[PDB]
Amino acid sequence: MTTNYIFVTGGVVSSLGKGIAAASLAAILEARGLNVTIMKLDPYINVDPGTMSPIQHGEVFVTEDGAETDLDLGHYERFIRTKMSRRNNFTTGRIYSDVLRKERRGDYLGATVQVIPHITNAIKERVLEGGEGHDVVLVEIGGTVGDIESLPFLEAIRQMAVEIGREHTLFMHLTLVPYMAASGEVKTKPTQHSVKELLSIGIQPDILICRSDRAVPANERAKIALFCNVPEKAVISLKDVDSIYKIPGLLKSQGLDDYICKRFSLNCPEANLSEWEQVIFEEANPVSEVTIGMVGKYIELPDAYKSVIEALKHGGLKNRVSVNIKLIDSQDVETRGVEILKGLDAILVPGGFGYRGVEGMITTARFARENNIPYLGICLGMQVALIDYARHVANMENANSTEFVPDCKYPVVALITEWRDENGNVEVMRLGAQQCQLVDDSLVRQLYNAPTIVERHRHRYEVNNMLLKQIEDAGLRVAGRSGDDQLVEIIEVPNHPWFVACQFHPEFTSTPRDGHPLFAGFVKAASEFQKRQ
Amino acid sequence: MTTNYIFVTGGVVSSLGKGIAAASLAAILEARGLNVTIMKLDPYINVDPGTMSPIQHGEVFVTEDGAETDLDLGHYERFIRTKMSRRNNFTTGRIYSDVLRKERRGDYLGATVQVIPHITNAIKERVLEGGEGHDVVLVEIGGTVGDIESLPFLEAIRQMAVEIGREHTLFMHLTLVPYMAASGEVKTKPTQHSVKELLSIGIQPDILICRSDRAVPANERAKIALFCNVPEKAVISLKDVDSIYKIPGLLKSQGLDDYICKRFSLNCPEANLSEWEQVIFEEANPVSEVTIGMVGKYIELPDAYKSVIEALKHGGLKNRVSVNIKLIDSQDVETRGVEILKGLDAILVPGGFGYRGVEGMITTARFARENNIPYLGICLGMQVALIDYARHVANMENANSTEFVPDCKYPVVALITEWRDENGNVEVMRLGAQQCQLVDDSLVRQLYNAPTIVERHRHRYEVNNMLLKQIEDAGLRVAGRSGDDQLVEIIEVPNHPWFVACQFHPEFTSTPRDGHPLFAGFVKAASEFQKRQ
Amino acid sequence: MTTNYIFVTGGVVSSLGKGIAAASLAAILEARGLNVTIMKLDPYINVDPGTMSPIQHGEVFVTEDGAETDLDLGHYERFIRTKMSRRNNFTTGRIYSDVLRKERRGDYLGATVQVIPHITNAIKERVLEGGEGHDVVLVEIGGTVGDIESLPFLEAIRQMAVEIGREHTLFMHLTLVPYMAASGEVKTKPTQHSVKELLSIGIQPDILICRSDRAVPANERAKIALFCNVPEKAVISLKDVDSIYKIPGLLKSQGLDDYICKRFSLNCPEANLSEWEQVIFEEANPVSEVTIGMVGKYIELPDAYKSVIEALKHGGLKNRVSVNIKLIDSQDVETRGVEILKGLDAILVPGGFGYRGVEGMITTARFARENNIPYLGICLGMQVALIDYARHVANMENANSTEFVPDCKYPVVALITEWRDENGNVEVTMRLGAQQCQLVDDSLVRQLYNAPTIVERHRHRYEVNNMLLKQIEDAGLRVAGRSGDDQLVEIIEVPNHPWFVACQFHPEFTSTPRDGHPLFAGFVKAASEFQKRQ
Ligand SMILES: Nc1ccn([C@@H]2O[C@H](COP(=O)(O)OP(=O)(O)OP(=O)(O)O)[C@@H](O)C2(F)F)c(=O)n1
Ligand SMILES: Nc1ccn([C@@H]2O[C@H](COP(=O)(O)OP(=O)(O)OP(=O)(O)O)[C@@H](O)C2(F)F)c(=O)n1
Ligand SMILES: Nc1ccn([C@@H]2O[C@H](COP(=O)(O)OP(=O)(O)OP(=O)(O)O)[C@@H](O)C2(F)F)c(=O)n1
Ligand SMILES: [Mg+2]
Ligand SMILES: [Mg+2]
Ligand SMILES: [Mg+2]
Repeated sequence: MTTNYIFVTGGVVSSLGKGIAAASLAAILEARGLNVTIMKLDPYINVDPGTMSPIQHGEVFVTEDGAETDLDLGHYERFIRTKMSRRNNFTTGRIYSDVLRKERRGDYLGATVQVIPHITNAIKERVLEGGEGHDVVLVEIGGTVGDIESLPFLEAIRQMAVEIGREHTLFMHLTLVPYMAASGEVKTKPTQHSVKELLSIGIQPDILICRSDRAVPANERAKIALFCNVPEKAVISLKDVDSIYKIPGLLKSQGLDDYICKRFSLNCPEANLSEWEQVIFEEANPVSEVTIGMVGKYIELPDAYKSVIEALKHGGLKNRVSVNIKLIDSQDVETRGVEILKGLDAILVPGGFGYRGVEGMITTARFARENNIPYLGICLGMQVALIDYARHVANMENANSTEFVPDCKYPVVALITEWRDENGNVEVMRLGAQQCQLVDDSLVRQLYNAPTIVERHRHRYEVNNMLLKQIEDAGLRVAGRSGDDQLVEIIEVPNHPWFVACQFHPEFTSTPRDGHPLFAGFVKAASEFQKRQ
Repeated sequence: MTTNYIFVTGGVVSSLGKGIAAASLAAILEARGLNVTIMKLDPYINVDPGTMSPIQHGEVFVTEDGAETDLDLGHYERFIRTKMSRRNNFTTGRIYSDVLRKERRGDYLGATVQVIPHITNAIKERVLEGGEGHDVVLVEIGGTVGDIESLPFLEAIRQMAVEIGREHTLFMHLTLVPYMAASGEVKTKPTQHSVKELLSIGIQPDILICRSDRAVPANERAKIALFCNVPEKAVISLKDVDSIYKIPGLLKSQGLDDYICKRFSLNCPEANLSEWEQVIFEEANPVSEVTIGMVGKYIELPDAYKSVIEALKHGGLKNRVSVNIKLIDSQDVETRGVEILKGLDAILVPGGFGYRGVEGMITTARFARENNIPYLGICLGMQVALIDYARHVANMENANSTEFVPDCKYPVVALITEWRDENGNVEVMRLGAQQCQLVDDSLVRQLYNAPTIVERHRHRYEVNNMLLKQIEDAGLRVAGRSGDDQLVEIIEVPNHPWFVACQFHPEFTSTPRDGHPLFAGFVKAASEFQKRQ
Repeated sequence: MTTNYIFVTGGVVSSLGKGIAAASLAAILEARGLNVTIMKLDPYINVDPGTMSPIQHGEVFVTEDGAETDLDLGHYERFIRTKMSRRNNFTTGRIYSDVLRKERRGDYLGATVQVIPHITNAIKERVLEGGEGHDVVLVEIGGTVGDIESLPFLEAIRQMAVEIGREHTLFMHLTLVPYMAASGEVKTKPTQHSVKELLSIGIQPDILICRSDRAVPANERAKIALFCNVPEKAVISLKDVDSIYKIPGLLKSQGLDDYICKRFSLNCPEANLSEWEQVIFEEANPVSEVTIGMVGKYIELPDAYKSVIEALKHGGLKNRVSVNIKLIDSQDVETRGVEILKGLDAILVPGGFGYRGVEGMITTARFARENNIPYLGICLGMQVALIDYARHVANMENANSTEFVPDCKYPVVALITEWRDENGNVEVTMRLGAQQCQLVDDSLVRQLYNAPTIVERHRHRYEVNNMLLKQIEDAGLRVAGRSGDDQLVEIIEVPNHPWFVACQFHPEFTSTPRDGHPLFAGFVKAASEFQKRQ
């Protein structure tokens, strides 16, 4: 059982949806009983996206093992059931960091360390490390063919195709076929030049995925097959769609999975996309509609809350409710007031870092609590919720977090080493999955329908346990704790229809096929609030 | 006084002599009164050539400040009088090491670190750092145009030409014009394709240097000018020569310096190459001939002793003696004996590391001392000389160095921390220039004609001062000491015509125009030994 | 059985010997019992090489059917026994002329005639026309990969591989591996960049022939295989050799024919190169050595007399004589005299056109006739021999050809429509291809060919004037061969001479190293006997 590889590249432009196209193809192959995995090769010099800002890169996806990776891995876990780890995403800076250390350590034996073979061997070893043990491995190459930054990746996979052999490797190249309003037709010329650019590096593509705002006609697909040494049946058309859940069905109708199984000599049953057909039906037929407002600080780039937005979509699928997400700036709450919070069936405050716009998130958690509006807080959303309750119900004046105000009197949120009290008395970066214990007779104990749950963390500041008892007596309820130190994970307000706030990131485990219990109840409570108007 | 830059690249093949061509052009510009400097941009991932083996890379040149650089800087210091430093040579691994540390330290403010502009800006800053403050700066780009490894360098200098402006930048491209025995003509086709490859990166060359085993005719130079958008007067012919000292004269006769001074708007006097005309005359008319044998361990690549071989050439220029250097393997001395040492007018043992073939170097230093054959030892050549005298004259049985035999009874050579004696009693990496004090009435005090001298070091193991007094009483003389610890630098044997051994590397300060006092006397004593046969 | 194609291309430079390497590969395949053929695709705009000077691309080779073609076809016939014709060589101008003709008629039906597919289809139709009907077809693509002129050829052959399939197509690419004296090694970088350029057009080479002044080591051949997606066994080395007849043996030892037969699924026996080993054995074991001087007007480019030079070397094989050919300028005879013709064991005067340097050839034909030096004239070499015997023996002063002096008194050589007398009386044109010639019984050429009629190839316009011929016959000149209905003179001889033969046709176009030629064999033998008497 030799492991087969499918290398995915992109040409013409960069906004082609390589990750979505790879995840959709992997969903078809997994629907035929195959063991499939996906990996992402990023060309930036950052060692990992942990040091990158959400305003420029997007959200930082977190795997089970605790790796900060590109958000494309969120697409992978939402299309296939194979768990992603650190081996599924590495960058150019990671490769050079490995080679530089081995060179200073003297592991190359005084040899001249060069791009070929030293840099290329480092790339090929990581692809084989995260690929071996599967039937089909999809390797997404970041960047656009023809740029400097992707050449080490492209030269490395070319060498793999030669040693592994053409009988177990495929090159899938995505191109742009733009439509011109002048001639009223789509143009295949950018595709012709891109394939020539990919050939000038030594790679002959085997499958061409044509991206366009409309279906690519057979006459244009025949011309592309003529100039690119590709059979016509291997030229697939992928139009712009309103729902990425339809893409697996669109690729199967053109026989993309059949051409792959034939090349790799795989005899597997027909792809059963019945789960995806169900998701398309649920999305296309909502019975209600709600308006949930997301109050954050990174709203200038909606990709900063990628998994959060997709988690609200999955909440509406399980409840047959059309969720209309409204991005509202938390700084405008400080400027204009809670007037930009009226007319919302629910309110969600996602995570973040930095004091900019936090006082607006505290005011937003207050408006949702005084007016019985459903509220869901994630990471920073739990901090501003705990602040509001301590500052306004527990009467802890100017309660804040040490991240924002280091020398505050009431540090309800602080590092484990920074824990103190209102007088100064003391006691004698969490990443990845961690088990959590739920409190009985709580709102989250009913939803999760289980005693212990597992979620993924990405935070530094915890809830101050030396100030928790004074808030609990003020009416606040604790629903989740974890670890030997019994750190607060989930908080609730029982005198409220729906008010749950958690420290972990539940949006990293939400899928369209299986949903998520927390977002299902949050959207369900949002529609019930809309009914009572 | 804006600083002008001349970027030097190479095409077709890599063995073109880019460094020699750049050094020769810099010698012409310096002959017109201009302040010129040269820098080398290497495309390998090694942070510095310090961790590279001489068998693969060549000799490791050492500058005054103590930097381990490429051997091309040896060509630079032997053509111009501007001192080289760390700022005159950096590698791709150096650039990525800088960017990776700033990214982990958070100096990019959460931005996406990319090849452009982050990697290119790091390159442009080092070129400006080592270039500003001069009239003309020659930047040699390692590698061949069209390869992956040189693209960051080529994209970086393209951006400099745009900002600095074409009025102060030039691109000089070296190509190969091979001769075919079939058609009896030279072929310009590789040059035509190379310029197209250089244009596909965004660089339009301004001067073309045509390398060939013979002069490039005017008809071929006119065809190259036609297909490359270059004026015919800017197409220079550089044939294969028997002496690189003629290359400045060959470039001046074609007006290469005039075209550069006109572009940069420099009004300087005519190049006075009278010193180079003298060196060519001295080399072309030797009055005697000697056969000096160099006994080492890296002789399988003669470039491992690049500066040593060139230092013997400079010794013959000052004495009008034709030096015929013979590379002999020190391991063959251990196998076949001193029979491969007969018929030598002199013997030289250069530096090195490792126990392989050292016992042959000890036997060679013994054969040159018992037969009154002139001997010169550098670094390791002084260690094996001190061993022979201690092992055979001072009767220190099995005397060796701790690098080779760590637990020997007589460690005449050891680290400063490893110093001991024959019983085990103790007391209560040097790089760059260091002042040395010479002993009066010594052979080196006469040659250097000065009390204190400055030479460059590259070694770890020193002479054991606790075992030096027992060797001095055996007749051995100490000629040089340095530092507060008074480390042994130069040793001599007075009952010998010529027997000098030093710890520093004198070959790094030898030039064809000014020679070197140590190699001048060594070759002079080699001819006197030839007369007495 | 399906016809297989082997496309041959060149990179880095142009002087790689693509024709010699293709012909040598075809000789191996023919030695295995395969029906093989070759064809040359020239990228110049000339419709046919007939309108080209010999000091430009070389000699103008002539086939049996009368087609003026590139000289590479001369290498083909000297290596394989398959006869070449017009459909074995065409140019870019030939393609555009055909497409422009169909477009002016209207055969494209008001369509936009474009490089693709109209020009590319015209190329593919001609390759299939001269290719279909054989087992293996070698298509040599002229020019260097990466230039503009060869791009229509490379795109057309790329489309053929897709339609035919890779089970019957192979791409063989020749590159240059130069040796650097500065590093003492050969360089594979020009090959790497050339393959990338061939890939950017859409062609992935299958075999790489490495040309160098020495054998390419295995480490370099392994590095080339690494960067070019080519298996290491398909990287062949082809050093510079002193004798081109050794090349078939060199390609066989590296298993080039075995790799080709495996790809095309051909079951044929092992090649037998005994006929080539015999030629090498004859060439490396001479018993005598002679010096034959060739006096012409195109000596500045030795390839202008390519087939003549090779014909003299074939004559030396049949006689075990090492021939030293000395090229002499006919103009230097006009200025410096016949002083530069001393020390020659024989004199050969090839063909040509133009009055420039003809008077030096007439003087040379006189030198070899008076001093009894073996002489052989071809086309123009017969004109200057006929002029010499009429101007200096038959006493017809200022006798010349109308090509040179149109209004002369004795036009011994003129067009058939120009035939006249010394008084002006008349009687009551490009010859190309093979034509039968009848020989005279008691003649020297009759015993050499040992047959009454022969077949040789012509390329000339001016004929021997029959109206002034009988006056030269009575002067002592012998006519050895005539042809056609008009009894045009083909071969002439001088009896009072050891070996003096001149012919109108080009016998060098039928000479081969394995079979020789009867006329050149006797000429070299006569040169050996002259050297013995001195
Ligand atoms: N490698 C190539 C490819 C094409 N063409 C020339 O391209 C010309 C057609 O140009 P168009 O109509 O603008 O491009 P298209 O191919 O039709 O693809 P689309 O229209 O979807 O962008 C032919 O005359 C040609 F001649 F075919 C060329 O010269 N060289
Ligand atoms: N960009 C180009 C350049 C040239 N050529 C074509 O190249 C052809 C000449 O090819 P050669 O003689 O082998 O190369 P050379 O130019 O003479 O240089 P050298 O001989 O020193 O290598 C022209 O017909 C051409 F037509 F000029 C081309 O098609 N496209
Ligand atoms: N596609 C490529 C190929 C090579 N190189 C880089 O080319 C560099 C080696 O340079 P060289 O020695 O001059 O070329 P050679 O391959 O050895 O072939 P020859 O020497 O026979 O001409 C590597 O560091 C490299 F890194 F391998 C590159 O950057 N991109
Ligand atoms: Mg079109
Ligand atoms: Mg040419
Ligand atoms: Mg090399």
